[PDB]
Amino acid sequence: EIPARLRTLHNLVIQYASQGRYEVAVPLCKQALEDLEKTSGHDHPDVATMLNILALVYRDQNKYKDAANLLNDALAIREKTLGKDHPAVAATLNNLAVLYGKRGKYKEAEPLCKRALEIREKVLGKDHPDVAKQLNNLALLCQNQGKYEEVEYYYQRALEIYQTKLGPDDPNVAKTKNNLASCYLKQGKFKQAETLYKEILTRAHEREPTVTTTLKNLGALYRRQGKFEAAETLEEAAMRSRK
Repeated sequence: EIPARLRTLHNLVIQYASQGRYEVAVPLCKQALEDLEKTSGHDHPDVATMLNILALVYRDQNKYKDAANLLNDALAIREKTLGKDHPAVAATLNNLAVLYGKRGKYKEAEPLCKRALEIREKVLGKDHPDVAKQLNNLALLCQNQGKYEEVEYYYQRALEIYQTKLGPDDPNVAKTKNNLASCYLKQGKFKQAETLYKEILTRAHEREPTVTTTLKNLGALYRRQGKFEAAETLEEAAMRSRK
């Protein structure tokens, strides 16, 4: 959701940014923000959109503190002008959670992700696909913290929403299953992770989360378990499938 007066500005800036032309994109943002402030004040939903666009240009440049500052600046204009439960506040909370998250600041990124998830269940419902994507986001933040009980739950809940609203053959259903089989492996629930990898391997091969990748995961799972013969058969099958 981007207004009409900012549709073109957002496009061209995100094209200049994609091409590595920051020295052009950055002044465009700052000028459009200058013109917007002059014409509609600082606390306007359109100023927060340009601060959110500039925070993306700054993320590409690796100016992460400056992106965090502009995202915190936009989040404040949106809670003021739109409300603490608007789809636009979850969007900026997720950008901030992904920022902190990529920077190894999972403990700080987590409350923003939980808040962005709560707003999503208010506007979309507790069983919507976009809430399942947020539970895969939040399960990853908690995994990097070792909170596996919450991780296992967020992944299981995301997988129900995914196969009930999108069917058992969705590409997300395989990645959620892969992400869950990884936290099971991390804990040492080899039996549970093994069942998930065999489920991923079966659907991937009948269709064609790769088969060669899944054969590497199972060969790794079997080597860690102590099943030496069983691991060699899958590492030699993973090699024969790379070709």
